[PDB]
Amino acid sequence: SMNPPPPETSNPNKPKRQTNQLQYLLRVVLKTLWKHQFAWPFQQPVDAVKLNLPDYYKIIKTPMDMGTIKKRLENNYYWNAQECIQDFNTMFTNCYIYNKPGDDIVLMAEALEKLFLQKINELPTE
Ligand SMILES: Cc1[nH]c(-c2csc(N=C(N)N)n2)c2c1C(=O)CC(C)(C)C2
Repeated sequence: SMNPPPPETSNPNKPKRQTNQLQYLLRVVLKTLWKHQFAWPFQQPVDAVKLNLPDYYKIIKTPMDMGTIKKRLENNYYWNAQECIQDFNTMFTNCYIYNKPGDDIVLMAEALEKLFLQKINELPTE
């Protein structure tokens, strides 16, 4: 089996910005989720080879993970906060699509998503 190329974290002809909201997404949102006890399945792209999940990238066609998000934020890849919020939501949705209610990985995603929502609720005005 083979893994796909990971999502890009740099693209020189994509216009970039730093906004106060994107700074909050790195310094508050990403940092809070990244340090959580349940972060570790989400800190890098799913390695379908090592996990023996040959169907993962047959089912998940828009993969996303916090390692990618972290690099995108550190590289100022985004134009706006909504792009980054969408990446987080894609990561969570992929987990719920591939897995089953009650699976450990789903409980982990749910805990991280609760914290994500608590922090996003306090996103500063631009
Ligand atoms: C988002 C995600 N991550 C991992 C995983 C397993 S082992 C490991 N190791 C790291 N160092 N991240 N990550 C998985 C997953 C799934 O949705 C499906 C699954 C639970 C079968 C396996």
